[PDB]
Amino acid sequence: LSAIIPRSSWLAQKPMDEPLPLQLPVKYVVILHTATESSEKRAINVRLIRDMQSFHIESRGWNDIAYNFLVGCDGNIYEGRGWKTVGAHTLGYNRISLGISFIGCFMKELPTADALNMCRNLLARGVEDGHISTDYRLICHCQCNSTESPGRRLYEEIQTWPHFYNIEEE
Ligand SMILES: CC(=O)N[C@H]1[C@H](O[C@H]2[C@H](O[C@H](C)C(=O)N[C@@H](C)C(=O)N[C@H](CCC(=O)N[C@@H](CCC[C@@H](N)C(=O)O)C(=O)N[C@H](C)C(=O)O)C(=O)O)[C@@H](NC(C)=O)[C@@H]3OC[C@H]2O3)O[C@H](CO)[C@@H](O)[C@@H]1O
Repeated sequence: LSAIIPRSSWLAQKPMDEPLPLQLPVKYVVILHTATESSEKRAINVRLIRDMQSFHIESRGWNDIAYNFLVGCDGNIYEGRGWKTVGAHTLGYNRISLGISFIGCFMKELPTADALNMCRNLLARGVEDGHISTDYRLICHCQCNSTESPGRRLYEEIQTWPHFYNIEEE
């Protein structure tokens, strides 16, 4: 958990209104992407995250950056709203999941191996610390709402991960 880059490291602004507590442990984990450029340099990812918080607060009218966590192609996990806060990333699932978004656009390409592995470590970390249910269901954004997110190629990768839940075939 110390490997997680905190909000203060990307100069986050404090939420406009009191955030909503998320009832833990979460039953679902949604994987998304930002549909932005990707970068292997921490300085660039930090720029993207801070500009995204503004996009979400000022361009979208939301309370804070939408995701609970972000994964950069530099292999880092960045704190979004965190482990205990209801996100604004997946309509119909915000109150019962953690939203993890990969920084980039993965319609054809895949995030770096390190980014993919750190994301898996983040999931194990959450289960191990009790934030994520032991029998949690891992799902993708596109399975919940009409959207390319987290990108076709990344979606194909995720469905090969343990805990992947096929909402349609069930
Ligand atoms: C390549 C691609 O992914 N394109 C998609 C495109 O991707 C967008 C892209 O979207 C990415 C994939 C993304 O992460 N989108 C999420 C945040 C999104 O828009 N999610 C909404 C739900 C948002 C949400 O939960 N909002 C809360 C906001 C609540 C406000 C306040 N209470 C707060 O807590 O902040 C809400 O309404 N919650 C209520 C109360 C509830 O859950 O009951 C959804 O499921 O479609 C945006 N990038 C960023 C960083 O925001 C950007 O703007 C357009 C494009 O680039 O989205 C459109 C749909 O809008 C899709 O059709 C496209 O296929």
